[PDB]
Amino acid sequence: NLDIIGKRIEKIKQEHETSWHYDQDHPYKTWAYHGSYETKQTASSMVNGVVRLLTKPWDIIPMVTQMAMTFKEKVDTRTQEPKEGTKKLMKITAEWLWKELGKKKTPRMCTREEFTRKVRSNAALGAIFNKWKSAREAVEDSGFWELVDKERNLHLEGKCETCVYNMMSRAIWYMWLGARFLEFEALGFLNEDHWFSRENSLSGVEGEGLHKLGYILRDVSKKEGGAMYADDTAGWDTRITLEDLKNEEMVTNHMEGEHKKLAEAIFKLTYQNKVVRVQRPTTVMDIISRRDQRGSGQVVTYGLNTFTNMEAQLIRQMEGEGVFKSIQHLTVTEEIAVKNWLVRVGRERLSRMAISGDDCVVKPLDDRFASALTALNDMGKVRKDIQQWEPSRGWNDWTQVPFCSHHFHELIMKDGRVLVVPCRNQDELIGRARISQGAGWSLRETACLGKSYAQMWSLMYFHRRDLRLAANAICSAVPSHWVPTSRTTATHEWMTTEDMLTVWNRVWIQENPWMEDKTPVESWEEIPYLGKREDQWCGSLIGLTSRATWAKNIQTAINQVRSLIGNEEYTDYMPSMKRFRR
Ligand SMILES: [Zn+2]
Ligand SMILES: [Zn+2]
Repeated sequence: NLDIIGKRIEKIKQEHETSWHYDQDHPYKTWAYHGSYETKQTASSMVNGVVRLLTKPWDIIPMVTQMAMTFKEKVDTRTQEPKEGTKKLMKITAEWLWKELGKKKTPRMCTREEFTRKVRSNAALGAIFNKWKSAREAVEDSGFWELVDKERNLHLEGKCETCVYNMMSRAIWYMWLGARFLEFEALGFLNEDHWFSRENSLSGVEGEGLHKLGYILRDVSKKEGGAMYADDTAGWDTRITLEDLKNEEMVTNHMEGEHKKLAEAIFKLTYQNKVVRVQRPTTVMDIISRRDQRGSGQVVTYGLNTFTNMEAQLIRQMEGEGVFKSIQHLTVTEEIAVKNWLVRVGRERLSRMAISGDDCVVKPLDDRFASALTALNDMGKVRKDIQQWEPSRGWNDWTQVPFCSHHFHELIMKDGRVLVVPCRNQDELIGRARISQGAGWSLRETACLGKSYAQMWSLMYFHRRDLRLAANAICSAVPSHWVPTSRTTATHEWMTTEDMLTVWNRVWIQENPWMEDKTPVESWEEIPYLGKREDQWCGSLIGLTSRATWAKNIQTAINQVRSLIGNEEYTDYMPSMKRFRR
């Protein structure tokens, strides 16, 4: 308690000693509340004008246009501690899982040099701006690294001063850039060294890319077993128990020297005890604390979510196979049985899953899994939009399963070769490309973001008639040599000035392990579309009058955007499609 958090709290109180007070009408029940001080301040969504001018039919589609307008009453909730039988299953499974992930990997510290390179190439690290302006600036100063050096030696002493969360179905907890360095130094290896790649973790998909997820779901479908289950959890981050945080900390058992101590300190001082500043309009700054729930950097959060999800789903599979009978207490021979299951079939049962953070697909041995709910509910991983004791509804067709906000189609090329392609409702794809994050964007920067969306559509969504046409239009409207950009950077093969047909061939043919015949595709016309009815089912405007006018008059929209940007070198990509090829 206050021995671990006091120092952080005391230090803040003293920077606002002119403002402190224990407000008696604080809303917190489940958070520990400490005090309050004086502040005043808030980045809403802006429209990308290049993308919107080239998608005019969508100006009248509420699903597109509403996306651009506009539970912190779930962050204030508590989870009960699991039963003793549940706690035993989780500790045995976690122990075994860290050993498996470790067999072919070596834990290691990430470097100033690696972190400095991350900020300089614009990753979304989720830090606060104060003493320096940007993230770039503070990285190029030595005073910073003294603050870092100071906090670091405090961590080795088992103490914390400056590692505080700032709060803001999402809630991003920004930390100061220094606190993010020390997290990245201790636990960056999980992401940097691909601990959750498919090859290493068997259930994981870290770094696989959207062009491989469909093929991975089809490979899971090839296994003998029951339906495919894809239950979402209601607010996963809010349901992470202190027992979860302690089984995650067992990765430190594979570490040594300084690393082991630095990683134990992140787990002990920042994760298993947390200090958070919240704004309350009633504008005060509330200093609250608690022990449980997820608050890490977004990237370490991904890896630990994947780990704990993999653990939860193996246990649900154990329950369906009848490996154990009660969660109240594990007998001694029930333990031996669980350990024996893990050693005997654990790796085969991991290969039956696809897991991305809080998101999962499981093809269990059979449909007993559907009603195996006691361990899952008792671990606090309660399923979204279904009654707590109602059996899961599984999918019988891999092409209908949802995963990472997508579904996957089987698409046969004119030469008989088989693509497995990602897809989602086209309104969602167009509404997102029409949004820019943050203010102060030049026309040039707005255009380069449009071009990033266009190249992603050509690579991932080429099979949607409206997106191949809009992607060609945007790339015709933006100067040919201008480089695609993004402010919060899966694998991103569309982020290049290389020719998109050359990239398409590399991604879908050359480097695609499910394609035996490596014959290159010579033109965009060899590359197929979904059937027209399927394209409509997934939101195409093909067949509407608005869409026909747009398509027919596309050169006029392209010319409007070229005139705004000015006298630059442009390419006409529209003749890459049959209907504009004269
Ligand atoms: Zn600290
Ligand atoms: Zn679709």
